Amino acid sequence: EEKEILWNEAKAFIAACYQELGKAAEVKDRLADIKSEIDLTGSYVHTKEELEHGAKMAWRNSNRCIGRLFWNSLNVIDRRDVRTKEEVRDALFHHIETATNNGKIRPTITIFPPEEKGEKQVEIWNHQLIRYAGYESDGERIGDPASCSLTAACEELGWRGERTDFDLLPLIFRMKGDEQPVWYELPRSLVIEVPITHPDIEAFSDLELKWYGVPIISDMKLEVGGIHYNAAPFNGWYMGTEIGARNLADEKRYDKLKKVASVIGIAADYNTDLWKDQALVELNKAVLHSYKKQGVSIVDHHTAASQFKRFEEQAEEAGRKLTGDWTWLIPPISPAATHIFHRSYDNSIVKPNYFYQDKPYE
Amino acid sequence: EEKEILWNEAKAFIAACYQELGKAAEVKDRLADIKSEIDLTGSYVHTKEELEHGAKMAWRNSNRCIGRLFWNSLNVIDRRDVRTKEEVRDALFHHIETATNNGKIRPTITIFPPEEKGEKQVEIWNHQLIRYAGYESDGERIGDPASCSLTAACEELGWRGERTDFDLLPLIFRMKGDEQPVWYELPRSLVIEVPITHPDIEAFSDLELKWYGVPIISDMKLEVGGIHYNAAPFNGWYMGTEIGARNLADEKRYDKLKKVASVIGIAADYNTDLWKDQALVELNKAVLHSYKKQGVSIVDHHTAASQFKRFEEQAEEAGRKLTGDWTWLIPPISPAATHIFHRSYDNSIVKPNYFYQDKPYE
Ligand code: HEM
Ligand code: HEM
Ligand SMILES: Cc1cc(N)nc(COC[C@H]2C[C@H](OCc3cc(C)cc(N)n3)CN2)c1
Ligand SMILES: Cc1cc(N)nc(COC[C@H]2C[C@H](OCc3cc(C)cc(N)n3)CN2)c1
Ligand SMILES: C[C@H](O)[C@H](O)[C@H]1CNc2nc(N)[nH]c(=O)c2N1
Ligand SMILES: C[C@H](O)[C@H](O)[C@H]1CNc2nc(N)[nH]c(=O)c2N1
Ligand SMILES: [Cl-]
Ligand SMILES: [Cl-]
Repeated sequence: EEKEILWNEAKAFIAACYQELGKAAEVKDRLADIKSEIDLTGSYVHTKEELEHGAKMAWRNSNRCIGRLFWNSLNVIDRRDVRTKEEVRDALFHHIETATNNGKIRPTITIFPPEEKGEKQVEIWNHQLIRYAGYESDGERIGDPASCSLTAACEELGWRGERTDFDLLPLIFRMKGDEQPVWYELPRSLVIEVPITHPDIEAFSDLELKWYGVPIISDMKLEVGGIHYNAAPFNGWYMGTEIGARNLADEKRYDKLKKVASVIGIAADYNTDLWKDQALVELNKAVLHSYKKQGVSIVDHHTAASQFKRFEEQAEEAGRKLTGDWTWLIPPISPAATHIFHRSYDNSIVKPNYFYQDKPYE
Repeated sequence: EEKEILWNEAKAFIAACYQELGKAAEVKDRLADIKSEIDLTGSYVHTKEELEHGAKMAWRNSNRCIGRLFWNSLNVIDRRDVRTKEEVRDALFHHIETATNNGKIRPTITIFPPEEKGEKQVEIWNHQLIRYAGYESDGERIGDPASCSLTAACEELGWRGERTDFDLLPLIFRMKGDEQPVWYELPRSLVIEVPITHPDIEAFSDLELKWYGVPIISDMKLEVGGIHYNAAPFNGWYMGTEIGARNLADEKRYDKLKKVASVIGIAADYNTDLWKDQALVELNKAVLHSYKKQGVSIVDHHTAASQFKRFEEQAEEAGRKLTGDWTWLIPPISPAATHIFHRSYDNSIVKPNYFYQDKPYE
């Protein structure tokens, strides 16, 4: 069954991929080559070109992503050659540096060797390559609660955080053949952070908020033509609301709205005053202003939705069905001010695509 | 087939209804009575009690409604006795007066005779009993664009609006046996309106915005045990965002955000300034403040979502499955500040319920 699922996915992917690359004539022999290779080895190896275009198709098919307009300019780094943990570590350091690009963020994915018998070659433990630790003992919360279980897993392995609200977690990953993962402290010189200030309200700096420049998702599996690349971290630049309306605002995250309300000089006592909505807007203005001021790439939700409209139009003119998850595409502030809110989207899953996978801790 | 669909829906409704009313023992004979009545007459008549509880169940099952906590206190007016257009008109006038209740709004439904062969007895043309006219000729828009087709239909029948941005449309409905509907001007003494002012910003009154107090939906069919009440207008009180984030804000409605931005003293030039979001928040604060000041019932989206949480909890403790449409339940401003955003809902349709129907114009 496994080999048959593989062969079928291979067939579908090579046809579509080569059609898109104007290489439709080469499909026949490539398929024959693949079929033999699966018969002999139980799997098949992608060409550099197939892998790069597959990663791009995968982004293009990501129903929950509003930023898909730029799918075709994904920078794809092929690291199927890595065999040692030092090479894995160095590749992750490199991804951070080249994606950050002194603040002019390059959307990038680094692809590591794929699973074999469902057997991972490299198993990355981080949810994002750069993320803040979280702690909770005796009712006092420190840092990012979303990171508590990973943080506890790191500390069990001998890492220790300074217990600020913004401890950078170490890179942590396991190699095939090792029972324990290894971890490495992130060099601070590699990580850009932005302090949050407000364009008009001087007191906003009193909150001492900051966030990291580059979200680099490292817990999803890239699937391309039946090959499962479980370790393939990828990044874009942030949309402001991700930081302002969620990471810093959610009660189960940094929960900053009451403190924001206070520094902007409004009461946080009456639902009818819409103080949460107002705090949310000023916090989100501050996030966008701060990233721009530091020259770190970011996009606001209005501009992002306009870009996505163009993605829709581009899909139609290429004759490709559009897929999307309306529940994720609408921004969490003023959703009805975007065109997304007022239409519907087909939530069908199309491959290549990125998929969630189980984490080893948890 | 029709009689069989009817009988099946009757069976399901009477069982559930009587179970809820502690009258489970009476189900057997009531059903037998109904079965005979369908055999003879092709239909059946609800008791006062069945009709009232059915209307309430229908509200309870309305997946898109965040206000369902108060389902059991719906005020049900039984007007199955009406036969003349004067009686219809007077019943609609009465609904407006009693639902308005000098601003302390009573959630109310008036139920008119139901369809027979799919043949309506009373066909109401209004989408809401109280709504503003809309005009467009030579690129200048006046009033509410959502009302353009109905407005043109009224004027074709000899009504003429003053062409302010807030002309009250007349009541317009057709009786079985008449080819043309009739219309009646709304007595202004019956219609409460609220001028929109802002709690802090004096200049807000310069926009000369207002809205009507009571939304009374009159274009949906109430279905109860296979009986189709096509004419059964119902109302609640507004949630502020309906007025502030949609009716007054949507580009295809009153489109007021640029004017709001200007009176609140912010530029409307850069997406990154989040001027639309900020204008939306101040406009929504003004709407809530204005209704409260005038003593007209209204609810903000935070309070409304808290009430809905209780509706969920009440459903679970009664052993009733909960249904909902997440896409309508989240408010259009700060949705992620409500619990609704962070859970999912089963969108199954359960009857009794309210359903959209085709309009005669359009
Ligand atoms: C270039 C800038 C980018 C922006 C502004 C952007 C924006 C977003 C946003 C706002 C979300 C919703 C996230 C959430 O609410 O947690 C999202 C989800 C997603 N994006 Fe993008 N994105 C970008 C680039 C990329 C790239 C390069 C990829 C992959 C190659 C990608 C794949 C995805 C995926 C898979 C999700 C869903 C994640 C999940 O299920 O948790 N995006 N994106
Ligand atoms: C008492 C105060 C009430 C509040 C605050 C309230 C709130 C709302 C809101 C915000 C919506 C979404 C509307 C939209 O976006 O256009 C809605 C939809 C709805 N409500 Fe309620 N509601 C209330 C009372 C009622 C009552 C009394 C009924 C019926 C007996 C009802 C039945 C519905 C229905 C059927 C919809 C869906 C309408 C559609 O599909 O267009 N509601 N409600
Ligand atoms: C590449 C990228 C760019 C950008 N601007 N933003 C993102 C946001 O992705 C962040 C990730 C973190 C949470 O993951 C939650 C999650 C959990 C589970 C179990 C499944 C799933 N699909 N997603 C939500 N999306 C990713
Ligand atoms: C009873 C009630 C109370 C309250 N606070 N708000 C409401 C809002 O209902 C207003 C109505 C007007 C639009 O109707 C649109 C519509 C169109 C169509 C074709 C189907 C459908 N279900 N709904 C959206 N909901 C109703
Ligand atoms: C159907 C389409 O997604 C459309 O934008 C919906 C979305 N959610 C909504 N939610 C509410 N409350 N009211 C609406 O009119 C809509 N419109
Ligand atoms: C799944 C559940 O509805 C949950 O609240 C979703 C809704 N929409 C979302 N949209 C985005 N962009 N990000 C999220 O994490 C979520 N969470
Ligand atoms: Cl994030
Ligand atoms: Cl309305």
